[PDB]
Amino acid sequence: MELLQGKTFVVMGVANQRSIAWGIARSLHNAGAKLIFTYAGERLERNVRELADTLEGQESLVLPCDVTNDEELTACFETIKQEVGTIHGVAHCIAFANRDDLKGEFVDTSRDGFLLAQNISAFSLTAVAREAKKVMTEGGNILTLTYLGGERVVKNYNVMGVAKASLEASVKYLANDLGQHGIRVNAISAGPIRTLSAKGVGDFNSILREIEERAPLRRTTTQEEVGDTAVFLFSDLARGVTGENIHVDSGYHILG
Amino acid sequence: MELLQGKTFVVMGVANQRSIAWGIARSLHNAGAKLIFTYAGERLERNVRELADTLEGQESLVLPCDVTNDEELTACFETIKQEVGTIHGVAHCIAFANRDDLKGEFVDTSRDGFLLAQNISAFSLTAVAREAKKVMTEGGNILTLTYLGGERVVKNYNVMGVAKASLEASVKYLANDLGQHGIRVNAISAGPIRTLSAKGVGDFNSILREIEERAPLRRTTTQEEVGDTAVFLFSDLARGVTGENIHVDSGYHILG
Amino acid sequence: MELLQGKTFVVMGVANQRSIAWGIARSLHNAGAKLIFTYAGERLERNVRELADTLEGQESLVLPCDVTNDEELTACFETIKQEVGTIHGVAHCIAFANRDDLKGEFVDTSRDGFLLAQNISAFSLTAVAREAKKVMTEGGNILTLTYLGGERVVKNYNVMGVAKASLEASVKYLANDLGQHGIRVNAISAGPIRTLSAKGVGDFNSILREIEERAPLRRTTTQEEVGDTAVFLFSDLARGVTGENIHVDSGYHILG
Amino acid sequence: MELLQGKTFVVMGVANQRSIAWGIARSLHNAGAKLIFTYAGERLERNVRELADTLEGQESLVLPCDVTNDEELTACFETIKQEVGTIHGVAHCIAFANRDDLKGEFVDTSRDGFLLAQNISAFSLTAVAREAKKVMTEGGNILTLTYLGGERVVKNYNVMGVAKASLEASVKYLANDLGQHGIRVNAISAGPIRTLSAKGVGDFNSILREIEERAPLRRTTTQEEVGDTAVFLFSDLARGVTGENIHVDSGYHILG
Ligand SMILES: NC(=O)c1ccc[n+]([C@@H]2O[C@H](COP(=O)([O-])OP(=O)(O)OC[C@H]3O[C@@H](n4cnc5c(N)ncnc54)[C@H](O)[C@@H]3O)[C@@H](O)[C@H]2O)c1
Ligand SMILES: NC(=O)c1ccc[n+]([C@@H]2O[C@H](COP(=O)([O-])OP(=O)(O)OC[C@H]3O[C@@H](n4cnc5c(N)ncnc54)[C@H](O)[C@@H]3O)[C@@H](O)[C@H]2O)c1
Ligand SMILES: NC(=O)c1ccc[n+]([C@@H]2O[C@H](COP(=O)([O-])OP(=O)(O)OC[C@H]3O[C@@H](n4cnc5c(N)ncnc54)[C@H](O)[C@@H]3O)[C@@H](O)[C@H]2O)c1
Ligand SMILES: NC(=O)c1ccc[n+]([C@@H]2O[C@H](COP(=O)([O-])OP(=O)(O)OC[C@H]3O[C@@H](n4cnc5c(N)ncnc54)[C@H](O)[C@@H]3O)[C@@H](O)[C@H]2O)c1
Ligand SMILES: Oc1cc(Cl)ccc1Oc1ccc(Cl)cc1Cl
Ligand SMILES: Oc1cc(Cl)ccc1Oc1ccc(Cl)cc1Cl
Ligand SMILES: Oc1cc(Cl)ccc1Oc1ccc(Cl)cc1Cl
Ligand SMILES: Oc1cc(Cl)ccc1Oc1ccc(Cl)cc1Cl
Repeated sequence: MELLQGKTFVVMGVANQRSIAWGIARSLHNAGAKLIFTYAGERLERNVRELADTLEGQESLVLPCDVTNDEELTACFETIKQEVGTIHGVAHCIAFANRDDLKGEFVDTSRDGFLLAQNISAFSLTAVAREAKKVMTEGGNILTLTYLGGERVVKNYNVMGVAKASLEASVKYLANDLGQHGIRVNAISAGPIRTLSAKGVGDFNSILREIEERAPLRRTTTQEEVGDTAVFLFSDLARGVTGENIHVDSGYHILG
Repeated sequence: MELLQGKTFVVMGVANQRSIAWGIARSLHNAGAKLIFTYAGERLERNVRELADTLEGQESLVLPCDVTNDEELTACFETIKQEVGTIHGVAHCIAFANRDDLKGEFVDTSRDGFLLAQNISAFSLTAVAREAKKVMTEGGNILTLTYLGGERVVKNYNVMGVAKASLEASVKYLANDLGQHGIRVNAISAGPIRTLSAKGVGDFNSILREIEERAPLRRTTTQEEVGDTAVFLFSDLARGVTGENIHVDSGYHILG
Repeated sequence: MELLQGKTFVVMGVANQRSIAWGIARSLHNAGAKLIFTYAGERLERNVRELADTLEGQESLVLPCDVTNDEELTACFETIKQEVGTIHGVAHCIAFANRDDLKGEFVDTSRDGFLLAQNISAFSLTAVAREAKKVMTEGGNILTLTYLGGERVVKNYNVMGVAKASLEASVKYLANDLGQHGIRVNAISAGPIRTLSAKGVGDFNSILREIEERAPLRRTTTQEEVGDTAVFLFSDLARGVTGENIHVDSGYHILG
Repeated sequence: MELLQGKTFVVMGVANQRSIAWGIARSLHNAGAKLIFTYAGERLERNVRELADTLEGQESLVLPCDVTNDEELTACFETIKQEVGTIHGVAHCIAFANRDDLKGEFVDTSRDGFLLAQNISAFSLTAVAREAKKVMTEGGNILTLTYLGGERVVKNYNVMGVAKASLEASVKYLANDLGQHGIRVNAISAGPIRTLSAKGVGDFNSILREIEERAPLRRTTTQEEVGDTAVFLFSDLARGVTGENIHVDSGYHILG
């Protein structure tokens, strides 16, 4: 509860209280971290500011950052650098795909939808790392969130599965790049969690019940389980760990 | 010598006599197949045509097909359908990334370069499969070519490594989609081979020397070794094999 | 039907007409190979000789070979050397574990049952390779059979899953050893097939139904599909392929 | 710091203060854990008793446990049960192979050397878990240590690589078994560290220099980096993590 004392992290991707990013924010806060939040656009600004305010302590900086927009991304981290001076990591909790691509067969994925999913769900990690690198003057960790669907075929995940494969490969190439600067890059592969974006995946309740039935720990995962693993990865306990993908999924990933 | 007797395959991605696609074409021809060739633009028409000419026992069908162009892709396979009625598979031997992206550090990859590499090197397999599906009425195999860099970090591969991870995930999701229609989808992961596109990968002679020194078979791969593995995957011998990635790389992939 | 003309292979592990080894033998024969058969003990001798006699041509050499017995393993391959002088490959189709260890929880596996499974199902590949190397003076391929349960957790497989992990790792270390001598080592990972040994695995009809319902090709594998992939791996077509594990499982391995 | 307050762990495999198990013991101690130690035989008893003394005083429970000896192993955990009643985890840091089997080509591995390596380095995890299960009534975590050589071919590791493949598969099958009882099972894959047993692996200085040059973090790993990841896996922070293999190896595992 003082593992992250004296450290500041940027948390990207809070949309509401069910967001995995908000679970991460709570765990980081509870471990003593100061937090900077970024939100996608005006629609979500008050949700994020209100949640940030429920944390006790100094008021958290809350900034707009649409990761499809290089100008805004650059400006966002320039502001951060000037206002706080040093950060020790970034939690990248961002993905998007068109729902029409998610519903159809994968072979019917639109070109524009494929590239949009790649842009937001995979390339944005690299765009973010490029700007974050400048502010992580003492090193630290960059974290992203992935899903089993990026490693193997899971139903109704389709275009997002292929985007997560890009993301997981990006984690490795970024780790190899940034390690010499003392920056680690890792992923958490979370099991299914009911979030705002989970509605894009078909019959989510069958999926949850399947986890309960078959996963080794016989229960579904929580935002807090993901956040507590994020606490480890952002801490000095994980200083030897980079380019890794830790499954926080009740062991489901081992099943064949 | 007769494994592919009576079957016709579309080979995409011949550019010159060193192209892996040309090794695949020659092997398929040696196993009794008839071949159709597509070429990327006007600058390649004559060369692809000259090579296609040297296949005895058949006349040439050689068509323009820019896989970024949906109207042309659709028209190309409609022409194929009208000319031969049924094909039994497609060899997708196509990739591209900007030189400046391949030379820099991965973290400095441009957004447009990333999406361009994804479009041409990964999404195009899906775009091709969607059209090929219409002409593969007796089932068959769709093959693509990948590289170890899509699985693990290899030097000077960067944005292409991430595009190959995307391509390999696509192979799996497409296999899952098309299998019910009797269409298999597989990759060959080739070891380094001196081709036109190898010029964009830096220090290639030393990469080859590394294979020679360290690979289990103590030698570099050839276009013909890849071609002969394609013969298998396109044949009835591989009718139980789909969603697979066969390394044709002198064993190098097993090394830690 | 001439891929393997002029070549001689030792097929180990035929027990009856449903044995995967017998699928492999029929495919290799149809491809022009001469064959040598080994059998586990006196109880199987009749079956194996009867099956071998159904092959057109000169009656195949048939020899006892308990792979737990180093004296007999050595004598067997010395007899092979005196009878045919040179062989071009070996199909290792051998496994065993106590049926109590397959039933109970894996954590209740007995020490002697664990070591017995390792001895027969994993180490025997290496013991066989060491003798085969003496007779494979022109190079060739050594093949073994594995199962998805060596990679991920499959129900009831337990101690055999751990032995297959050991087997798959042995394939890689042997490939690295023997490649410099022109010897390739590969595995086929077969999907579930009703054989004599499949009686040891619980609810087998249920397993086959799941494959039929969920596998990309919507059907279960056959001994012939495995045999035809073995033809590839034993042929010159696969001369660039070593340390590989080819799944012949209707694509099931890709599912998450 | 208080992550493990009020919890007791069994540390197996301390030989001297360079032992990875000793790095683990120190980290657990610093996180507030109470520790029980086991030693292999009388040759190492003094080392282990004295090191245990520095952390726990002369109170400490220090017990003989040759993991090849089922009587002694059972007696060990029976003593733990009636001395402390409940434990919350076990660190299994035990491996052995004959030095001859580590130098010769893998194909020359002796049968009894192979089974010996499997017995001590892989089956012991299962035999330990079967006893630990009885005293882990509040749940917890079982940890083992593995090496990249269990996944891919690393030079001069041979029979131990195959034993680590078995160990890693055992982690998965054990996790699937014990999860329903609230017990997690995980591995740490450590990078090369100069320990007592590292002498078994040839030209170790060369291996270390390789890591320093090429690993993403450009430095070799330490016992403390491993211990601190162990603290995470034994803590409530990792309650969603089971059947996982975390590489603590400066990122080296991502490289191809
Ligand atoms: N929910 C699950 O079961 C699950 C499982 C595994 C991984 N994940 C991953 O976790 C991450 C967070 O998703 P979630 O489930 O918490 O849902 P969510 O809807 O709460 O979070 C998605 C976030 O992405 C943001 N985003 C989308 N487009 C953006 C853009 N252009 N610029 C900036 N931000 C943008 C949204 O504003 C939102 O905050 C995603 O990467 C998701 O794929 C989720
Ligand atoms: N050369 C190697 O060492 C190696 C190793 C592994 C994989 N590969 C892969 O093999 C495949 C073939 O590459 P190669 O080495 O034979 O090189 P190459 O340059 O001969 O072939 C690449 C082909 O892609 C085509 N292409 C590019 N953009 C296209 C577009 N818009 N539409 C249609 N075609 C387009 C080019 O015209 C060319 O024919 C690629 O996927 C490559 O990544 C190559
Ligand atoms: N049947 C399947 O669905 C399936 C799937 C994947 C892999 N496999 C593997 O295929 C291989 C062949 O099994 P199968 O299904 O054909 O069954 P099977 O019972 O027909 O063959 C197993 C063979 O192993 C032999 N064997 C056992 N102990 C031996 C010893 N001490 N010395 C020599 N030979 C010995 C038996 O005599 C028999 O010939 C095994 O490795 C098995 O694990 C089977
Ligand atoms: N040193 C490294 O670079 C490295 C890297 C990755 C993994 N590992 C693994 O870490 C673990 C600890 O090894 P280490 O490097 O600390 O060396 P070490 O020599 O300090 O520890 C190995 C321990 O195994 C014990 N052991 C051997 N046979 C035993 C038996 N019959 N019963 C009980 N205990 C027995 C020894 O007594 C010793 O305490 C091993 O599993 C090793 O394979 C080591
Ligand atoms: O990756 C996810 C995986 C699961 Cl099981 C549930 C939700 C996920 O998150 C998303 C899914 C689809 C879209 Cl459009 C956007 C996001 Cl954030
Ligand atoms: O994938 C490849 C791998 C290697 Cl080792 C060599 C060449 C390869 O092929 C390409 C590399 C870069 C670009 Cl721009 C396009 C292609 Cl086709
Ligand atoms: O590996 C196998 C996998 C499957 Cl699905 C079915 C049978 C298999 O083969 C065996 C299973 C158990 C034992 Cl005792 C011995 C063998 Cl040969
Ligand atoms: O697994 C290891 C990996 C490395 Cl790089 C170094 C030492 C290791 O540990 C061992 C190696 C050989 C033997 Cl005989 C026993 C053990 Cl404990």
